[PDB]
Amino acid sequence: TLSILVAHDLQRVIGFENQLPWHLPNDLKHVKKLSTGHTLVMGRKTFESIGKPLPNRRNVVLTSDTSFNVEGVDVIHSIEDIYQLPGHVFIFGGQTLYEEMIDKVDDMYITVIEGKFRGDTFFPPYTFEDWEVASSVEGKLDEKNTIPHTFLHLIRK
Ligand SMILES: NC(=O)c1ccc[n+]([C@@H]2O[C@H](COP(=O)([O-])OP(=O)(O)OC[C@H]3O[C@@H](n4cnc5c(N)ncnc54)[C@H](OP(=O)(O)O)[C@@H]3O)[C@@H](O)[C@H]2O)c1
Repeated sequence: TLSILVAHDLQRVIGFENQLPWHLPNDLKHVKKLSTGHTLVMGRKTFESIGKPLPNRRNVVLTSDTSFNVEGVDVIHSIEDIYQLPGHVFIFGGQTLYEEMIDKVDDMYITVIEGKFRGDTFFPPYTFEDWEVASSVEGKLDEKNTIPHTFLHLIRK
């Protein structure tokens, strides 16, 4: 299975200055829950913002840099390499990867951040006439999770 994994705001912002525009612990837990034991594919900029591989899952970074060799990280140099990765593969950003993969994935795990943030990177436009809502679940708000958010699982119609 090939899945997009992303959080975007009401205007599809996903990033600002190579970081998430929001602080939302519960979404990071959501990402951790979904991707643990599986594979995360990320563009080079996204990986460098994280800085180290996320524990307990396969970390795959897409880059043109043939000198890239990071302990705990598997490198790939083309989109086509993604299709060789066994198991459940999550496309985990950034903008370039989402743009390259949105027409190819089976489904998408999208956290809609119900706010308007300043962004410099965006998730590409999509329509629900192409995607069925398999589930839609409101995130719980608390002390440390203060922005309304909704967990969507969308499956290509
Ligand atoms: N909101 C979310 O759920 C979420 C999740 C992850 C990331 N993000 C955000 O996304 C933003 C980064 O997005 P971005 O588009 O600027 O960068 P990116 O997608 O993370 O990285 C772009 C780089 O990926 C490599 N790449 C992409 N496609 C390639 C291809 N077909 N062949 C070879 N290399 C390829 C290239 O690396 P080289 O230049 O080294 O060749 C390219 O410069 C950050 O702000 C981050 O916070 C948001």
